[PDB]
Order: sequence, then C-alpha cells, then structure tokens
Amino acid sequence: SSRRKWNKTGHAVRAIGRLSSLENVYIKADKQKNGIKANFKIRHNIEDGGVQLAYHYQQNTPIGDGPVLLPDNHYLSVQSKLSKDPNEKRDHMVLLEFVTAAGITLSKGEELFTGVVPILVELDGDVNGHKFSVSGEGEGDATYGKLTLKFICTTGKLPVPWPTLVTTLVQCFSRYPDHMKQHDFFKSAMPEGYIQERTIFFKDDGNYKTRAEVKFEGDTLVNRIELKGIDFKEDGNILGHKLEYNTRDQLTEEQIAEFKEAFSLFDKDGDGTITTKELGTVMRSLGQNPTEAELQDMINEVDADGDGTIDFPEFLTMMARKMKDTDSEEEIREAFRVFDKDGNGYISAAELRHVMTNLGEKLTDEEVDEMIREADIDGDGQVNYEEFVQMMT
Amino acid sequence: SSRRKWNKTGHAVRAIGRLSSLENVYIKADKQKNGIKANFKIRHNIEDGGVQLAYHYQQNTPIGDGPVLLPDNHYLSVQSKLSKDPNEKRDHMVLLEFVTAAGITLSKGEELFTGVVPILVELDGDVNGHKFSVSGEGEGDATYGKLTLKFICTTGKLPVPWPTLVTTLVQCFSRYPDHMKQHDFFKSAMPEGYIQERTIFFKDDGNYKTRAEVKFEGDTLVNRIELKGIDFKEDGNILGHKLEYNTRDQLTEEQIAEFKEAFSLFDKDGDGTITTKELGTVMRSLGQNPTEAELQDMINEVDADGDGTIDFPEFLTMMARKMKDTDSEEEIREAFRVFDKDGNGYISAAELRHVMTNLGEKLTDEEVDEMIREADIDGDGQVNYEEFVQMMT
Ligand SMILES: [Ca+2]
Ligand SMILES: [Ca+2]
Ligand SMILES: [Ca+2]
Ligand SMILES: [Ca+2]
Ligand SMILES: [Ca+2]
Ligand SMILES: [Ca+2]
Ligand SMILES: [Ca+2]
Ligand SMILES: [Ca+2]
Repeated sequence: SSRRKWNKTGHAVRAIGRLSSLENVYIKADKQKNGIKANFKIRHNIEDGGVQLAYHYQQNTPIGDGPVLLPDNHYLSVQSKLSKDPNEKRDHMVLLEFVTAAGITLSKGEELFTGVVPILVELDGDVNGHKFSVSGEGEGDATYGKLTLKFICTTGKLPVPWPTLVTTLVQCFSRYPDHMKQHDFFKSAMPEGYIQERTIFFKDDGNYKTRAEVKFEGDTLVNRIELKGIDFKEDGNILGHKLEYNTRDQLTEEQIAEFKEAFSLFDKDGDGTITTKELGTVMRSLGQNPTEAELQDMINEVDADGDGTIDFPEFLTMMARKMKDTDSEEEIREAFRVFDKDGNGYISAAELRHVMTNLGEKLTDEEVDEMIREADIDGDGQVNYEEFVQMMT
Repeated sequence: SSRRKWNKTGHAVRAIGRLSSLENVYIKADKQKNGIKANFKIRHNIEDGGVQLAYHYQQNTPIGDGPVLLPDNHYLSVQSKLSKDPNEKRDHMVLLEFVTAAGITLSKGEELFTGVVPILVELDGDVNGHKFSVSGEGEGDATYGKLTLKFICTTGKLPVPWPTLVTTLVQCFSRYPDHMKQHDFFKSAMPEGYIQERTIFFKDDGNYKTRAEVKFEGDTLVNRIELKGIDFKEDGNILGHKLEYNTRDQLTEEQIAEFKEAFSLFDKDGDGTITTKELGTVMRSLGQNPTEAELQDMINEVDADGDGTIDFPEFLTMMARKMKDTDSEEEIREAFRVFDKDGNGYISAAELRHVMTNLGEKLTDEEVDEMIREADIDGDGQVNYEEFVQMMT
C-alpha cells in the first residue's frame, strides 16, 4: 500500500539523518605543530523552528617547550545546559557542562586537575565592527568532566546570541578515562598552557575566527580569547538574535547534583567512575553478595563505552532512563523493601540510618529523625509504603 | 535538607536495582556434557502490580555424535512481544521475538539457517496434576534473530498463564554476529539437534521442569517438549492466573515490519547488519559522499555492542529514540529536503521515484503516482511540506 511505502521510505530517509548526525567533538593529532586539530558541528535551534549550523575547525599548540602528549584519533562527548540567574541584571549566561573523552577501546599536567579548579575567562570580540567583551568565572572538576560557569557581557547588550559563544568561551577539564590518559593533550600542556584557534562557520551567514590562550595563572586556569566575526547578515539568525537560548527541556542542575551525590556513594575512591569492586562494596554493605563475574555482567548491561566501569554521564543516562509507569512503581516497591530490612512494612529510624551509614553517609540520629519526620505523614514515627511513595514522588 | 537527603539516598538505592538487574540470558560452556549451560531470570508482571520472578537454569547437550562448538562465556539479548489473534476462539498466544548474541568483543549447521525456516512446536504438560498440551507453528529468520509463532492450547483452557511458557516454547534462531560464529552451539548441533533441559523456579511458588528435543525433521525445525510442574499454590500467581499477558505498551508488529523494510534498504547483502560500506552506498545514492572514517564515526555514535555495524535491534533502538518535539519536526524538515532535490518546496513524482529507486526499491511510475496521490491533499500533483508532514504523522 502507498501509506506503507511512504512510512518505510520515510524511516529510511530519517535513519540516514540519525546515522549521519555526528554531534561529538573529533580530535586528531597535528604532529607538525606539536599539537592537535579538531572538527565538529553545532546545531543551534532557531526560534520558531529550524537549525542554524555552525561548522567548527580547531587547532591547538603548546605555549611552552616542554614535551606534550599527541593522541590517537578520538572524540569528546559534551552535554551542556544553559540557564539564567534570576538575580542578574546584566546580559549573562549560566553554564553547566559535562565533557568526557572516548573512542579508544581497551603527568605533571594531570596532577593539576585532580580536584576542583577555579576558572577565569575573558573575551574581547569584534563582530561586523560591533565591539564587545565577556567575562566569566566558575570552577572545573575534570574528575567528572564537569564545568560550572557564569558569564557576563561587560559592554552592555551582547550583539550575538549567547549559545554561539559557548564553544569559544577549556577542554583541559574533559574527563579522560584511565586507558586514555596518554591521549590527553590538553592537560599535558599544563601549567604553561596551549593556544586554541578556531574558525566557526555559520551556514548562510558570517564566521567567527578565534584565538585563545589557556593556561594557569597561579592556581587559576585562565582562558583569554580574542574573537573576530565578519560577513554576518544584519537580520540573520546571529545579529538578529533569532536563536533559542536553552533546550527543552533538561533535567535541571538540582536533580543532577542529587544524582552526583548518589554517584559519590558508589565511587568510593572519588576517581570519577564506578568499578565492579565499588559496586560490590556497596551491595555487600546492604546484604547482597554477587560474584565478580556477576558484577561485571551487571555493569556491562549499562556500560556504554565498554570500558568496564560506569562514569557519571553513564550513571545519569541509566537513571534518566524512561521507565514504564508500572516499572517505575515496582522499582519504588523494591527500594522500599531495601529500606525495610525486617519486612514489617514500616521503615524505622534504625532501618533508615542502617541503610544510609552502610551506603557511606555520616548522619546523626537527629538528622535521621528529621528525614523520618519529613516523610511521616501519620506521625507513628515510621515511614509506611504510601508515605515512602510520596517522598519519592 | 531532609528532602535532598531522601532524594539522593533514593537514587542510590534505585541505582542498585538498575545496576543489578540482569535481564539477559547468560550462556557458558558445559564441556563435560559436550554442550552448554545457561541461567537467567524472567520478571513476570503481576496483575495490579508486583512482579513474579522465575529463575531459569538450563542445560543443553547434542543429540548426535558429530562435533559441536563449545562457546566462551556470552549472552543473548531478547525482545519479546505477546499478542492475540482476534479471529482465534481457542486459548492461544501470538509471539514475536528478536534474539541477538553478544558479550564477546572483536558450518553445516549455520547453512541451515541463512533463510526463513518453518517451525513446529509441541508440548505436553502436567502442572499439579493438570494435564495440558500446546501446539505452535511459525517461522524463524536467524539472520535478524527473528521468530514469529502462534501457539494453541489443544486441551482447552490453559491451566497456567501463557507468559510462563514462553521460554519453554528455539535458540538456534538467535542471531550470532560474524565474530561470534564459533560460539554458536545451537546451530552447530544441527541438523541432528540438541536436548534442552530446564528447571524454572517461580519464587514463593512451584517450579517447572522441562525436557525438550530441538531438531530438524526434514526442512522443518521441531521443538518437542515435556513439562512437569509441582508444588504450585492453588491461588498463587500461576494457577490463579494473576499475571499480565502483554507489556504496556510496545511498538507494534506493523511498525516493526516497516522499520525492517527500511533496514533492508541499507542491508544490501541481506546478512542482517549494516556496515560502513552499506551506509556509504546508500548515502552515495542520495548525493552524500562521507569518508570511510566519517562513516565509521557515524556508525559508532549509534553502535551499542561496539562491533562496528548496526544490526536490526540496534536500528530499532536508534529509530525508537524519544526525540524532543522540536527535534522531531526538524528531522521531518530535513527528510523533506532530501525528497525535494531541486529545493522548490514541492516533491514531484520524478523526485519521489529518484529517491526510492536510489534507496533500492523498484516502483513503476504508476506506483509512484499512487504514493503522490495519497499525500497530495490539494491536487496539484506534488507533495508540499504541509502535505509531507501529515503523511509522516
Ligand atoms: Ca571509583
Ligand atoms: Ca563505561
Ligand atoms: Ca521495618
Ligand atoms: Ca508514618
Ligand atoms: Ca549487510
Ligand atoms: Ca553493533
Ligand atoms: Ca522539488
Ligand atoms: Ca499538493
């Protein structure tokens, strides 16, 4: 039938789009410049529909003369979230970002990034003759590939949309997994730093050319940029400000922080990933004793890059999974039974603290009492299943 | 805060459940019996909530004396869909199943399964003294790991729920990828066949013990089973028929068949998986010429078992992906532009046939006309964007 022919041809053509839709940042060595090159495309959603493509071409070279690491081909996977500060009057962007290297299967610089690192960003721009500046500050935690920053336009109104400046405004904060440590050029160039140059082509519109110096100044990682844009159309998507600010929707900063706290309970050594030993330790603490092979099978069923561990973005994907309403409810039932160790249908204060302390939290009885009090609708001093449901909902 | 503590502890406990939730069928060699062993658990949804667990223990041994293949540890991934025949008065089950081997990273028997194979299934059962029989027939297409069968209770009312009999009622039809051909015990035992024995333990209830002979009789693959159940509770979930029949919901047989037809357009050699060469061929046919490395990157971003190809269940996952309403609409825009080769905003009959013939279909002009006619709301002889949207929606 014609409708069947349409449907199947449609699927095929849509499949081409999904199969060919490279969203990752692809990195290759540039041995002749003792550095790297990258290319990728950014899809900027246009207000009221459509996308504005931005083709990125990138090259990086060391500032110092110390030896650096030149990588085999690989990529970075980026999850970004843009938001606003309700208390901020200046034109601004709040940014949360997780970035993880992958694509390859199973020293001084690395040490600089094991903890939380303060970040300063400064950009002076010229787009079609319009002069502007941006300042940003925040922190980087390369262990989880995490960035949190706030940027301000210090010259008033930004003459271009914030999302077009995201890639320009610190890939040294990417998480490189253990088996890819020898492929992290960005950290290897530290503390002296690297130069990062891009041309960014906005299709049917102008282009940005950027040059940046990324280096430590004392204990702060600093990104200092010059940007120049040319050939932009007065009422194009850029100068005409026709791009969406943030994506609809997104699991929000607060929820992510909750999942991260949960993640830390498993990631006992704080190295940014969960191993079989760590999952085993957690399960053993709650009374379950699966074998090493079983733990490996368990991790495999939710391991996306086959590295044998669950990193934070993998943890997030597992927990953000859709779930049928029936599965969701049964999962909550199973969770209740975990808390309710004696199976009497009520979570006591003693059972709550046993669970949390075993997971690796350090609560006083008074803190446990307050959690109980929060959920204890009928005031009997315990949390029944119905009360537990509300609390988890 | 207490709510934050609850939320994060909740996530952690729920994460344990999702991390530990082995759903795959785990296969290991049983060299002493010249065969294999397996174990897995099935979660049967209980009507009005809850799950009935069924712990499976399995062993298989060859019927013949010819040499067989003993595998390294691996697993089978199963997607099953139960349905009913509205025209069927007998107690019955309609079943569609895709089964794919994995878990291992990068002869006479195999040949028997390269095409569609007819299947007959017969089971004589005794559960708590209740005698019953089931007959089934259908086809297997191991190339896609696909089974399609219909089963009838030939003794009247089935004294147990259909879903509890699914695993008992032909793993020779699993798709084993090229790099795992030496690990396919099931096909290696053919045509002479194998004995398959299980004990299935239903938690807080009775157990099934099964013995089956799976072998070719002429050109038909036959599964002949004896089942005995003991210790079942009169008003347990089994004898009391308290289990859900099918899962809510599921992309339906008709949609899957459309996606399979779409898949075949890429899978030009019909070997059940899409390579970089095949995606390249398809894209080249529509005017796109990505490099081999680009095609490999493209496939990687949607490759789940890292084997470097996209099999049918991987294709389905890619196409069943959630998609934000805005992404969905832009994807349809991009698809339109593919059909509308001259960019005039209208898909002509000439443009439609060019697209379909290049994808690898063989339509007459009259068939193309009918597709146009189906979508051509305003009768101008072409398909505009609004008309295209309706057709894809
Ligand atoms: Ca760890
Ligand atoms: Ca992983
Ligand atoms: Ca209790
Ligand atoms: Ca209570
Ligand atoms: Ca193929
Ligand atoms: Ca694959
Ligand atoms: Ca046209
Ligand atoms: Ca028309």
